Amino acid sequence: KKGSFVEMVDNLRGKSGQGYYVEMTVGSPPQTLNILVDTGSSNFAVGAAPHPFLHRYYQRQLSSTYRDLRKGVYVPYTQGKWEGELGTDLVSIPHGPNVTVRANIAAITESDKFFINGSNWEGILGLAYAEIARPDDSLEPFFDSLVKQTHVPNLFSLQLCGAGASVGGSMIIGGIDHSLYTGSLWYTPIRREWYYEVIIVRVEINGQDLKMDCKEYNYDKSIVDSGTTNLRLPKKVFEAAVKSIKAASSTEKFPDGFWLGEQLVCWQAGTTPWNIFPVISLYLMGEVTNQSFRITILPQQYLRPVESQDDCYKFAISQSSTGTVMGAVIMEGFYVVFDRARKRIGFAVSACHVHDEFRTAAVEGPFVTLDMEDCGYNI
Ligand SMILES: COc1cccc(CN2C[C@@H](C(=O)N[C@@H](Cc3ccccc3)[C@H](O)CNCc3cccc(N(C)C)c3)NC2=O)c1
Ligand SMILES: [Cl-]
Ligand SMILES: [Cl-]
Ligand SMILES: [Cl-]
Ligand SMILES: [Cl-]
Ligand SMILES: [Cl-]
Repeated sequence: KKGSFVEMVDNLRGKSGQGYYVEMTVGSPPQTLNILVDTGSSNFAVGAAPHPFLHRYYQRQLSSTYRDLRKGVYVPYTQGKWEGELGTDLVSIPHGPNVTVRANIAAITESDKFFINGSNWEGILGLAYAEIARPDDSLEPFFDSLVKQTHVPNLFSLQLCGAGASVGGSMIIGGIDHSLYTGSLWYTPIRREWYYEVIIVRVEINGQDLKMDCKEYNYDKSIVDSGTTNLRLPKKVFEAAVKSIKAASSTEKFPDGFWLGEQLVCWQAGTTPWNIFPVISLYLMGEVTNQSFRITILPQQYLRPVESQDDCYKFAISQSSTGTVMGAVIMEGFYVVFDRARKRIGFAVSACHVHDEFRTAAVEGPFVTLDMEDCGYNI
């Protein structure tokens, strides 16, 4: 088995807070575009018409292999939205596996709060499941096509590396790079194939249990989404966590506006008091019954740096109304394997994650845990 994907390592770039993107080409001849890797979506969409924030776009009339599906589509995100027309064309991933597949493409022609100013990406690659793709489930997502058409295993892995202003990382398509992690890989089942839904069974702050019905941890749902920057948490859980994180960091008090992400905090260049902030742990349901494992992040993860003579950051743990979102603040600590064939998601300490001399993120297990099925929410 291949354990070294030399060509795919370091194929991701991005700017802090604006997502990670991979270079792709569409059309004949190939048109190069930077695409946002978003495991919280299932639509492959690219800018397909002029827009001030786009350095370049997809020109359908210049592609021989272009085909119009003669159908429209729009997609509402959390705050940004776009509208386009469906079609298909050949697509590639230069620094990915050497193959060219035909996939569905939403040519974006109208958008709002979508493309960012100077983001450097021009499209979005939703890697989730068909179940949530617009217009409806019959529009086969990109990864699904790539799989049926080539001999690439049904699985991709992601190592997102923060920093402390250009992020990086690698998206290994079809396999697992042993160079990207240390220790062992722990798997949590994928509850349902729509978003990448998992189940959190216990939460800890510097070792101290949050002590809540574990149903509150997955209230609505919990998903791994590289398309979200923060560690979004349900209203009730978010409340408990900030109280705890505040008690733990009490050596220094901060304006209520910090804990709300509204305002950032600063410290003399390189004197950030990391040690005063607690570590955060999430126990995920493991594969064997009554077994769970633990993933732990550091302030370096949830205190996202933001562009003086100081190092400033903003709190990256926000409240959410739609369940828990394990955003980049979570992901950046691990090498995350989206083993789709075996309906599970693996976590391992990331070999690039940002940390100081004394602490490191971690993944430990197993922990004898009972009654985990009831940690999941149902309609
Ligand atoms: C990817 O990192 C980022 C890049 C730019 C901006 C941001 C900030 N915001 C955007 C925001 C947000 O809208 N995130 C979605 C991806 C995205 C990024 C930037 C612009 C537009 C869309 C992500 O897919 C959300 N997943 C849950 C979700 C919500 C609503 C609808 C769906 N569907 C239809 C399946 C799915 N998440 C953020 O954290 C993050
Ligand atoms: Cl090897
Ligand atoms: Cl390779
Ligand atoms: Cl269609
Ligand atoms: Cl729009
Ligand atoms: Cl420190």
